[PDB]
Amino acid sequence: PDTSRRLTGEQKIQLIDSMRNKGSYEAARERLTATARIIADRVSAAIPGQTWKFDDDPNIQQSDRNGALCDKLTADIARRPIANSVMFGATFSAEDFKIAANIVREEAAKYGATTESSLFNESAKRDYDVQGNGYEFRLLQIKFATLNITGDCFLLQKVLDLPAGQLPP
Amino acid sequence: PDTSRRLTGEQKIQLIDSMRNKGSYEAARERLTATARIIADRVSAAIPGQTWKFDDDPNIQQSDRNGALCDKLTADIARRPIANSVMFGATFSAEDFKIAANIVREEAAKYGATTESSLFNESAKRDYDVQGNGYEFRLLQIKFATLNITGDCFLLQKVLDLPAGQLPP
Repeated sequence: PDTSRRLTGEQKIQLIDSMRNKGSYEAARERLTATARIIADRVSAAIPGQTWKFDDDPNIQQSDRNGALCDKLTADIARRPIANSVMFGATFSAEDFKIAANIVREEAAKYGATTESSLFNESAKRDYDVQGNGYEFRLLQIKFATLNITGDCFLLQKVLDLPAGQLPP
Repeated sequence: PDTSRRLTGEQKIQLIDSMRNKGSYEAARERLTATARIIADRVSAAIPGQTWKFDDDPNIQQSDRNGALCDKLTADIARRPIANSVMFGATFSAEDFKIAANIVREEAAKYGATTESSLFNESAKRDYDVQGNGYEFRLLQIKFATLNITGDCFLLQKVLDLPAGQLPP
């Protein structure tokens, strides 16, 4: 290997070690699911007759459980948590949607997610997405309304159990 | 960007900065060409009637001048120097080849290149290659004999002139 290859190898280890302080993907997924509950509860309490549940579909559950890929680490090392998907009982009107979106905004900001967008906002479809700090919170309604959250990248607890300064096998 | 992407971006800068201490590709290429001269001179002095020159072909000269790619950095940032190619006047017998190869070995070791190999060694073709520490020294003879040397990866002087801790544009 030349020097650039040797150093990049050292840097794989350093990258992992620098992420140890963040805690595990497993803890993050738990906490993000709690945050989804908080948002859904506040949304339901702000909006007359709105209800919610965690999606009970067994393959949605497995998919959320598995998480999403990190940008620069493989799935055996680190993953981005996906909070258990939230399904709302009723669709939102335009006014109620703005209320719910404000609640999502308030909670997302606590995670450093403050960059806002909407692919559309009408009877046909309503979308509110806010990202930042590697998090993404999305309230999307086409035929029915959902809340989803994906977190930043976290090392799996099995990597955290590896001594620091070592390449994971 | 997620955390892995943010950190990998930081690490590009760190990689470059950690290579500053090595000096420039331009200096390394000069020094490696001097080493090729040293080897060629010692070879010619050990072997009766052997002569050498730097290859005078203008496109060989340009190719050597341009160098080789580093493993993990682009050619606008760092390159591996290639010493001006050496062409020997006469071909080597088997005995003279072992003598010349021993001289290459002695000089290569000063650069940390000590891992030896030969793709063949006969009237038809004689090859002696020694590598290590990102260097490669090769004495190859098919129809005529050459000496080539490629060095480890070095930052271009233009990158060394950039203040440390900054991404090259």
